[PDB]
Amino acid sequence: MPQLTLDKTDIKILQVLQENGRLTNVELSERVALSPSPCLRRLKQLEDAGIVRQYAALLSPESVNLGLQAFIRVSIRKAKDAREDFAASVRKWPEVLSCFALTGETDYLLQAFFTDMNAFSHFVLDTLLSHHGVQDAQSSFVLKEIKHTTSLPLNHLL
Amino acid sequence: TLDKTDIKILQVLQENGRLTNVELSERVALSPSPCLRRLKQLEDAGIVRQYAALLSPESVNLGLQAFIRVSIRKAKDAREDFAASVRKWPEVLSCFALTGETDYLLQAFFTDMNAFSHFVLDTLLSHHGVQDAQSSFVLKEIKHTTSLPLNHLL
Amino acid sequence: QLTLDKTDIKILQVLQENGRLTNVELSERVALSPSPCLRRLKQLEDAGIVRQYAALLSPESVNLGLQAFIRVSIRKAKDAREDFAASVRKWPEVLSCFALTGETDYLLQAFFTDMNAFSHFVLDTLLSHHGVQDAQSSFVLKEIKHTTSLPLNHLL
Amino acid sequence: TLDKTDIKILQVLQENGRLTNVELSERVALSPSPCLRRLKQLEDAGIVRQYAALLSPESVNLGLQAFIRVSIRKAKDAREDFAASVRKWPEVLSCFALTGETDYLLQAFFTDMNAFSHFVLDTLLSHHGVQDAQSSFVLKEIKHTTSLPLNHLL
Amino acid sequence: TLDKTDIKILQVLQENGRLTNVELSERVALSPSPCLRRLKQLEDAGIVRQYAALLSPESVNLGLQAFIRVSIRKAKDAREDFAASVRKWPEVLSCFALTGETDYLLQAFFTDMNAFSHFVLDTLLSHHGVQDAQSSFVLKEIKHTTSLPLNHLL
Amino acid sequence: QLTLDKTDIKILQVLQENGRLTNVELSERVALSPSPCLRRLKQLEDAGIVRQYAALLSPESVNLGLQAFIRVSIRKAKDAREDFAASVRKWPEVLSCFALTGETDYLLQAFFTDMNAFSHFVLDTLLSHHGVQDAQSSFVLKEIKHTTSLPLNHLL
Amino acid sequence: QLTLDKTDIKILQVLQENGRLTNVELSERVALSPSPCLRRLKQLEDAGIVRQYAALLSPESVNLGLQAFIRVSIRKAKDAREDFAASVRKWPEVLSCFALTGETDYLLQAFFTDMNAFSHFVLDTLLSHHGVQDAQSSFVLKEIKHTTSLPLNHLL
Amino acid sequence: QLTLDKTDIKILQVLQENGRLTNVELSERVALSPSPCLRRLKQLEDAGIVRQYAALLSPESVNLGLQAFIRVSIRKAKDAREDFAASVRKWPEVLSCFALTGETDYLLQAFFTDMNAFSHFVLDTLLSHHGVQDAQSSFVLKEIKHTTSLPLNHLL
Ligand code: MET
Ligand code: MET
Ligand code: MET
Ligand code: MET
Ligand code: MET
Ligand code: MET
Ligand code: MET
Ligand code: MET
Ligand SMILES: [Ca+2]
Ligand SMILES: [Ca+2]
Ligand SMILES: [Ca+2]
Ligand SMILES: [Ca+2]
Ligand SMILES: [Ca+2]
Ligand SMILES: [Ca+2]
Ligand SMILES: [Ca+2]
Ligand SMILES: [Ca+2]
Ligand SMILES: [Ca+2]
Repeated sequence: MPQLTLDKTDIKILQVLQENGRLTNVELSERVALSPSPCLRRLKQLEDAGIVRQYAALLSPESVNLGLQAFIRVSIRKAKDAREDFAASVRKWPEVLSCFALTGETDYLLQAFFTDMNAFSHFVLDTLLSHHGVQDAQSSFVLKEIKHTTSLPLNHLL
Repeated sequence: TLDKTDIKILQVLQENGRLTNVELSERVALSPSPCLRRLKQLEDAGIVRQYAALLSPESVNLGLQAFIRVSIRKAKDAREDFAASVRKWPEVLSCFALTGETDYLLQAFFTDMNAFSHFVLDTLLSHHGVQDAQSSFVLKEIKHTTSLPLNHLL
Repeated sequence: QLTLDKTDIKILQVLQENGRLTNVELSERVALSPSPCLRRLKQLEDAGIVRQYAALLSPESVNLGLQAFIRVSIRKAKDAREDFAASVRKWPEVLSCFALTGETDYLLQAFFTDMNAFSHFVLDTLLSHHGVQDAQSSFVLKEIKHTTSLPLNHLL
Repeated sequence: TLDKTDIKILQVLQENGRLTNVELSERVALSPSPCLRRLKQLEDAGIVRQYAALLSPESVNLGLQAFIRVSIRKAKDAREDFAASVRKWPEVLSCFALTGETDYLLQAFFTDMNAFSHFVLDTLLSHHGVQDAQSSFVLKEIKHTTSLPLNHLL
Repeated sequence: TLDKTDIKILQVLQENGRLTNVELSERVALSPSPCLRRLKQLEDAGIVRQYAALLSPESVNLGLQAFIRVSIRKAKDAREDFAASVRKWPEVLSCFALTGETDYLLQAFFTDMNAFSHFVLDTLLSHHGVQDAQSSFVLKEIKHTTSLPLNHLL
Repeated sequence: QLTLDKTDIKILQVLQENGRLTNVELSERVALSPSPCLRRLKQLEDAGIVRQYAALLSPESVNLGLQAFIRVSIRKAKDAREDFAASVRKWPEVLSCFALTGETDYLLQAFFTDMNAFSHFVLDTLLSHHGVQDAQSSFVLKEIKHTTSLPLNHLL
Repeated sequence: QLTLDKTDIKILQVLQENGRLTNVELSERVALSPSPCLRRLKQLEDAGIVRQYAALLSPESVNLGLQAFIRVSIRKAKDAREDFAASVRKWPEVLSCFALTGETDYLLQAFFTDMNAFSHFVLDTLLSHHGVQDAQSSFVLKEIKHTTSLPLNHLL
Repeated sequence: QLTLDKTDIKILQVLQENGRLTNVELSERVALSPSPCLRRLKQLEDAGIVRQYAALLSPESVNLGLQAFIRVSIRKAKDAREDFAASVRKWPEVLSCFALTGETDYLLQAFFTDMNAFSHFVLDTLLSHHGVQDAQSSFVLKEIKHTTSLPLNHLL
């Protein structure tokens, strides 16, 4: 468990790395009041313990022409492995960044990104709705990004 | 504008953000000094907005990830207040104004359904701007990446 | 059907709340002697009025923290209805099951330890059952009220 | 912390709640005295909330089991007044604050539809904090038990 | 031909279907002789489709009056089979094809909720054509009349 | 709250279908003695069973081509419910009004000449009424069945 | 009123597809001399059948590449209906607008450059209008068919 | 591809409202000599900018007094989409059809003379089509606004 593996300073480590993910061990060492050796040791425990799963470069969709962030609610037909064949193909679609099996009226909620609405129609008509397992889709689109952080809260571990 | 090599840099760094300039230069088929100019251009051009360490919710005890469908009152100071308030809720990671049935969509994280209940009943719904909420929960993470698609730039 | 009296109702009304009372105690509550009281309580059991006595447990005390109310709708065949009802009775994590009016056709009441527990039940058991066409599940955030006790003032 | 015979006792009593100590002990591979202690602890520990006689709705003329979905208007203490009122309504057996479209969900019992109409129109819908109500009725009780699952502790 | 007096007739008979031609001829200001010519021509032109005795549903023990919204499976004949089956169900008084979410709306009467369940569960839902159903019940008759409006004809 | 003789039901069954029948013609459709057939109505109508005898007309024949079913929800202000009731009673075009269970609070069954007639009613009368929060109107495309006759075999 | 024959419906039908045709051409297609064709056409305008001659453009060709249908709900004020009507009429991007039956009270058809533009309109114009309670917007993914042409063969 | 200028748009804006103008009448309005203006317009037609000149009619003048906005759901079988598309294109009472985002997959604009006409269509042609799973129809009570004119100022 994290209270019997992650002490106060490790939590600050993940807090800083979550936000400035490309620091060097020494930059981080300066950031958490620690000698470069044990700091490195700690950041290695966390990476091997599964806590830090990935370091990534986050981009601006608008800058790379992606104007239309769509949240699509999908329902899967009662077929053999409709679930798994949908799941298999959703991982192959680069435009679809995330997919989740949700509670409620919808079975699946997908988070996608596209350039313009024409782009989106060809994907919805020719890929999503054309897929044997996909029974019905409902697409909504983002009008304003009020908030967007990859950072999880860690004060519950304290 | 940016060329096929600038698109290879971004594709690569989206997956391994911490990747070294030697390694990066190698995969993008460029020398160390010149390719490190592109990456600095790109960072200085805003294309790359942040470098982040992505964590595993299970590992840090956030075993409950929710999507909450919220709607604000027909008010002037309801819009900004809810926004200003969601920005200060660390449990709440993203928030969006959607088209369609619901006006706002929140994506947040919790430990247990108990943690959630206190948040929804004592923070969210008691916010003067919030008119109604409707929260669903993630049963199975089929796919989740922070990597944007870049083939359209080719 | 058994013809009930004022004392007969008081007995039920006592038993529903404290169902482990000794007959000596139940007799003194409802203002009766053991012998008569015992014959009543037995007549009330005989009649089918009392269907069972039950020890009621605290869900959180036994690690079930997540209480799901699940709206199910079953496939349209002259078999899915009985198969689903048959399976529902074999599922111990589901306590109640009701065929309802309105949008949802079936309503289930189920208890689980965590949300991950639910995910296995819904994905691997409920929604893979040939009869189940769709599910919509909610969760209890706060128990405002929960009694097992039926009202009996309409009999007086 | 509950062992194998602590759990089985709970299993036995959840079904046959009025057993003698002697016939309870016979059903758990335990002698009277030990079994009486293991039960005492379970009660003092909060595990056994109460012992209740379960009756038949049909038996006592209650032929209409309604599951009602009500929402509450946004006003100071509307939820507390609803809660406190629903606790003094004997026809209402249980009431839960829920995730999803509905704010609340009651399970009520009535002699017939006329009885229901009077409750809904002149007590539920007339309470100040009650904004809306959607009632549905049970057509067939496929399963009903009070007995919680306990095989997760084994 | 539907001049004022022909409407004064229709209006009166809708309310008092049983009225004597003497009394009818009096309320519409006509000698009996032509009042009986006019009415017969209304009876034989189709206008008056039926004279009917309207009964109190509670009086004959049918307390439960339902409104069911039914959708037929989209195949061949199903539409006709559900139609013809609905015509042989005496508890179903009216059945309309409506616009909107639901495809058919049924008005039906029952003795009690138990009588309703048998019907929904063993007839309505078990009919090969019926895809699904959604039943709502009448808590109070605010108004009910068989009299059409006819002012527009004036 | 009772049950009547086998042919006493027929009296109601016959009258519901042919309501302006002569007691002579009635006594011939129920196998009842001539004048004692008038005696039996003298017990039914003279009780509460028969509420009214009415002339049922053809909507199309009197120009009423459009029959709407309107789902109306009511504002929760002080006695807004009786206000609505008080007004639906006065609107001739609205034939029947019921307080339903489910999503919508009230259901109205109305008749109109054409859609323009419905617009004026909906905009200028229904939705402009102080108690009416929302309305949701659906129209009939085809009358599969319509009888004013109740089932009476539950009484045998 | 006018009495339209097969020649006159042919006039309107040709004009509906080809609005700009020369009077000589029009008369050639519709089997009439220029002299009366001209009269008959002007009779259809003066009558009110021809309400407007218009050139219809391709949205994409004018960068308006985002067509939205918007379902709007007016709050219950007294003037809310007319205020919204008035403001709707001044909004050029909103081309048509309808009081519909059903769940939605108003249906709008609008054209925008792209979602950014759409966001500005909903957040800063539509939802900030005092009489507007709610907005549920959808977009066109594929234009299967779109004509201004009405069917007129029911008049024959 | 052609670039549009301040004058070019005026030609667009004027034509959109007054479609049947003569070339002389258009020239003396956009600040262009008759000869240039002639060509420029033909290049806009040829460029796809102006897609069709139409005479627009009054529904109520030609007895089409029921405007239905229909929401259809297509059966997701083997290319049922193309079939519905191909037959929607033949149905004259249907002027427009769109693949929408959100609850419904399709949205139709239809025009009828009355409810009888609508019934005949929805029951015996639309819902009897093999690709059509569900249909949900509404009707306009009031046209607040209707223009064919697109906005063009975003090009200035
Ligand atoms: C494959 S995810 C299933 C979700 C489930 N039916 C629910 O909404 O509760
Ligand atoms: C005919 S395409 C239908 C698209 C679907 N309604 C959506 O929301 O994505
Ligand atoms: C907070 S912005 C809400 C937008 C609205 N849901 C729409 O569909 O237009
Ligand atoms: C009375 S608590 C209401 C909870 C809220 N409707 C939700 O979905 O989270
Ligand atoms: C049985 S006719 C069905 C009509 C369809 N529900 C509509 O609204 O258009
Ligand atoms: C399995 S019984 C289903 C009944 C149906 N949902 C109704 O509303 O009447
Ligand atoms: C106008 S009474 C409304 C009753 C409410 N719709 C219910 O379902 O209980
Ligand atoms: C602004 S008119 C609203 C009409 C309403 N939606 C109905 O169905 O009757
Ligand atoms: Ca909404
Ligand atoms: Ca809890
Ligand atoms: Ca999990
Ligand atoms: Ca809600
Ligand atoms: Ca009743
Ligand atoms: Ca409601
Ligand atoms: Ca487009
Ligand atoms: Ca944007
Ligand atoms: Ca009209």
